[PDB]
Order: sequence, then structure tokens, then C-alpha cells
Amino acid sequence: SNAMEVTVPATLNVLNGSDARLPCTFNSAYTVNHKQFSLNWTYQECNNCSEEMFLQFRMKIINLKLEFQDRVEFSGNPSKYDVSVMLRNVQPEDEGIYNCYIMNPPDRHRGHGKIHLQVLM
Repeated sequence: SNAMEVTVPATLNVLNGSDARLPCTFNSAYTVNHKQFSLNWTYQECNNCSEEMFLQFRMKIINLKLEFQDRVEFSGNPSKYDVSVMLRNVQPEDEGIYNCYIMNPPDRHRGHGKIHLQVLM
């Protein structure tokens, strides 16, 4: 009621070289209008580190192709309240914080999910 519920794993542990699905779903009393829905995914190397946007939904998916190489993919379905992303062939440098920011107009509250991705040997 006082915020948009966003469900993500607080910590996600993935083996080096495997594919990492970053799950993110949300709740809203309004359906998802692709002409107004907003999604931003950002990455940080560390807690205090600058955020780097790497994927957006604005009318459609925009993959910013950050020099992640071409390993980021969208893995969700906005109309089904799923905004997950996929990081293929995870590398040690992918360790860090992944933020999902969600707006579903006319729902007032913005959602925020935060995942700490850790890369195992």
C-alpha cells in the first residue's frame, strides 16, 4: 500500500561461466501499459560505486550494450509483471549490485529491487 512490492533475491550466487538469471517480479493493482511502463536496470561494482544503466524498457527493451560485452539479455515479460534479466556466461567482474527500478503508471509508487550477485569459482 505504501510502496510497490518488488521480489528479488537479496543475494544471488552463481558459478563462473554459468548463466545467471536475475529474477525480478513486482505487484501492481494496474495492468502493464507498454506505452507508459518504465523499467531501468543498473549495475554497480560495489556498494558506494556509481550506477551504470545497462537495460531499459521504454516502449520496448533497450539494451545499452555496456562494454558486459553482449552477455546481457532481457528475460522477463512485463505484462506478466516479470522484469528479470539474464547474464550469460558470468565472469568474475560481474560481481556487484544489480538494481531494478520499476514504474507502472498510474500506480504512484516506484519499485526498487536490489540483488547482490556473487561469482563462485
